Amino acid sequence: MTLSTRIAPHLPYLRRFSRALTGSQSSGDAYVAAALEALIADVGIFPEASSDRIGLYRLFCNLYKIAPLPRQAFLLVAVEGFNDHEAAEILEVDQAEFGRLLSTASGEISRQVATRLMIIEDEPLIAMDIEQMVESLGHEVVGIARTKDEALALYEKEKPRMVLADIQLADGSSGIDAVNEILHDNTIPVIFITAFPERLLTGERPEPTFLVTKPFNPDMVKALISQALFFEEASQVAAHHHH
Ligand SMILES: [Ca+2]
Repeated sequence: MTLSTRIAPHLPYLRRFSRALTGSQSSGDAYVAAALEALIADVGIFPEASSDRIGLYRLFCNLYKIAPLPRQAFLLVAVEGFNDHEAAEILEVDQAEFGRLLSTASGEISRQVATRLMIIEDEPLIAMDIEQMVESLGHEVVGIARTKDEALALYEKEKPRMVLADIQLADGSSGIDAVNEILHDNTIPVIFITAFPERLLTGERPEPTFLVTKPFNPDMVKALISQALFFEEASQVAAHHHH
């Protein structure tokens, strides 16, 4: 198999990482597309790594030099599924320096501004596991919506600051379409939940910025909430800066 076919299976997850790192689907996808066009132009730039996946993420991180280095470290382990040694190789740091980078991250990521959030999830055990993780971080669950109709009603009554939404509901209907109705009147951070993340990581049409895989490591949820609030704060500061 050639480099194109060696790396092609790893592109969806690299977009997930890129979007979590930049805070938008447009910047996330564009940084992946740029690294991909750089590789096609000169195959020799591909780093020599332990695996094709590590080499792809290493090339991305070297081209990218965007959230800070401890946030990159935590994302690689908590969201991306790399062990500490693979992530240190991706970041081009010694295992010892990565451990300190991860501690600086763990402190930042574990300290989140208390937020009121709505959960759109029909599976009771999944709904409770998200609730328990969110509460452990100091957040407040305003309620759990199981359908699109309950979600719009819960959004109007409680006005949550953030939404954690499953892709498919009790009814065949889309959780994305349900969320898109809220996003019109008010722009709030949203973290999507799906059993099939690759379907939403093509970079070929409008897709989620933040994507949790179900079932999830609770650290994946913790990390993505932290990023969403990190960019929400930067966005709010910049939007009211001239006032
Ligand atoms: Ca203002």
